[PDB]
Amino acid sequence: VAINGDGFFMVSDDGGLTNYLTRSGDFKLDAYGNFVNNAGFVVQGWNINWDDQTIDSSRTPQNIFIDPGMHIPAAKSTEVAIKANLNSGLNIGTSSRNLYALDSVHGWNTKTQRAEDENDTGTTQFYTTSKNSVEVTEKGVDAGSLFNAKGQGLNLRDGQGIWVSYADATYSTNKVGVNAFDPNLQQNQTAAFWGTANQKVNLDITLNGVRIQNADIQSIDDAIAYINTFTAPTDTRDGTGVKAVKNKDGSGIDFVNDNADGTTDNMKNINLVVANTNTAGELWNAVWNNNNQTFTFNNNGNGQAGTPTINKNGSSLWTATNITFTPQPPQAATNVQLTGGLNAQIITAHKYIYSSNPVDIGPMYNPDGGPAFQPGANATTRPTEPGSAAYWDAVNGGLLNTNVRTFRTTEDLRELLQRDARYGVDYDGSGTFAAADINQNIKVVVTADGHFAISNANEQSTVPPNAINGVGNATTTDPKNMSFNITAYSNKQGTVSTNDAFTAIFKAFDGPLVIGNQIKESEQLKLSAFSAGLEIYDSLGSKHTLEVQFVKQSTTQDGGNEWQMIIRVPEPAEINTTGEGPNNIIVGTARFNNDGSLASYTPRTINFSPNNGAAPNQQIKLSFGTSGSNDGLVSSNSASTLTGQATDGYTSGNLKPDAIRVDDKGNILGEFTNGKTFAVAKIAMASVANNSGLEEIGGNLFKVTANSGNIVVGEAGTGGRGEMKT
Repeated sequence: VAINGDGFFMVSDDGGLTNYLTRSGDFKLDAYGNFVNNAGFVVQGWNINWDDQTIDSSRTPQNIFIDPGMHIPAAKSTEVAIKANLNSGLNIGTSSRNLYALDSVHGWNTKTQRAEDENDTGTTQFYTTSKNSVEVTEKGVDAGSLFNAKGQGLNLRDGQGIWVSYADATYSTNKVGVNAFDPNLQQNQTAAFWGTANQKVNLDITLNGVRIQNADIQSIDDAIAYINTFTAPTDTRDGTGVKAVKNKDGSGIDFVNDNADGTTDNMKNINLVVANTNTAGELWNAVWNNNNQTFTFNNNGNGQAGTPTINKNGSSLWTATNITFTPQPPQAATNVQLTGGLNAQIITAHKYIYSSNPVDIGPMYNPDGGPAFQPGANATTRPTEPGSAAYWDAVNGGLLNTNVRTFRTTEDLRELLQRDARYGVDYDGSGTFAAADINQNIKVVVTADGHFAISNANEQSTVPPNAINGVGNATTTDPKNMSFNITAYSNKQGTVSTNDAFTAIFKAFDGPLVIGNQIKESEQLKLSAFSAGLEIYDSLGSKHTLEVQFVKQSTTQDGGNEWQMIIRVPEPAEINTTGEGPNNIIVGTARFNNDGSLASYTPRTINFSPNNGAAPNQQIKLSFGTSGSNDGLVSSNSASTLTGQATDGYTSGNLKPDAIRVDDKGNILGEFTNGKTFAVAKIAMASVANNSGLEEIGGNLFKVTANSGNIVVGEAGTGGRGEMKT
């Protein structure tokens, strides 16, 4: 019942030629395929050409013919398109995936036993799980693109970072073991003197940049107590983070920094410098008067038994490494001389600072695997092989410093944490690096569940020959317990902001990790991810689903972002038969501009081989948008979501007769069993110059005259016409 108030006169015909006109629209399909009216007149229009599925309205109008039992063969996909958003912002909810797992060996896949760069975006490695799952592994990710378990962006910025303490910083003064002065020992003494009730000593030291001075020290407990006023900061004065306690005989001090307090350099580790004008706890000559029962004190001496000359020799009793009495103990000493310096720096904590710029932490020999250690010509010569040279540097003290550790990716940070736990901590508080400080079985990895994980297996290790300077044979090194303290990084000027979200990730490391089977893990790390299943059809019209996943790898502040695009097909189908990597998996990229528009994506086409009977090498075009536009893939600050997908392929199908209808454009719409809807025919609409000059012949039929003018045939919706209802 196709009617038209607007626009005039359908054409109608019986046999060839001889057309007629009617505004009556009571139309149906017969059992023989002809579109007719009740009078059996076949409506005139244009038929679809199935060879190109086009309707040519330019051709001469003829009988509209629609085979009722018409079968349309399946058509294979030549193109698939997607409309979707990839969240570029800081809230991704559950549209995420875990951080990729990482080896304990930098630049090396331990399972394949090959050299692979974890930070290279050109390299992508898969592994097969126990549940027969093919996952990406061994991939370092820009730390700027990290999320927590909640889907909240850590929003890490260049210059931000954290402190990681691996153990407590400790130092004991007076390691030379000179006894403390004893007022109850009624004889001359040359000892460590901390003052009496009647004699004061001068405390003069610099501790973590803070000068600690007191000339009113009358006991070691006074010194300890005064020093500990500097442990915590005041609103006007820095703290040291260093607590002091007197040793067993009260001859010296035991310092400890757990590095759990503060966010600045001055609150971490122990850097002690003693002034040469310090007298507190130094060497004094105590002379006894038997008559008066009193003591007198001097710290200079005269070069005579009981009052020997005291030569500090540019050192302090606190920090000296050697002490020498002259003459030898069989005779009373007339001179005592110290050897060493005035400072001691104990390092157990390091700062890890993020850089959005490229970072190469470099290769280093690792017993865990990879390249072998390659020594130089001798045990006193640095290696030329890069990883070996860096290993040489490490085991000779090259990491025991306060240098900034710069990282960009998760692999960078992982390996840096591992290297510092192994060679960057003064475990015995000596102020120097030795093989005793080597904790080489510490391993830092990232699990498949996205956690940083640290192990401390109770196993000895080996340092190869010619690695430690002057040591030409192998060295067995022992494991050490570790105690973690994690804080945010800042400066005293307050010009670097702290990142609580990022710091909280690694504060999960906090606590002791004793040698054994225990494992310290970080909080879970996530990535912005979005997956979609794109439907296609093979030559036989079977439906296949392209598994497409986008994971954001990096972002720039006003330069857009970049995603890894992974396409999977279930076996035995193939999309990567001739390329490297698995044959059912394609690895590509999708890059976006700062406005969220598509910049580029690759690949643009795939070569599909279903291997189910259908034809192979089915080239399928990927239509994910054009560069610079928002028509396909976009990455903007809103939830990752699929708007729609489409393909030009379809399975085989048949025409359902009773589902026929007509649009306002005169198109006869045929619905099929395959879900497709085609315009199988377009109804011709024709008008005349005059409408008042026409004759009623049949039932609402009109024939042309000389008064009407000849018939001009056109298409509804063009000119000033159109059709209605169904």
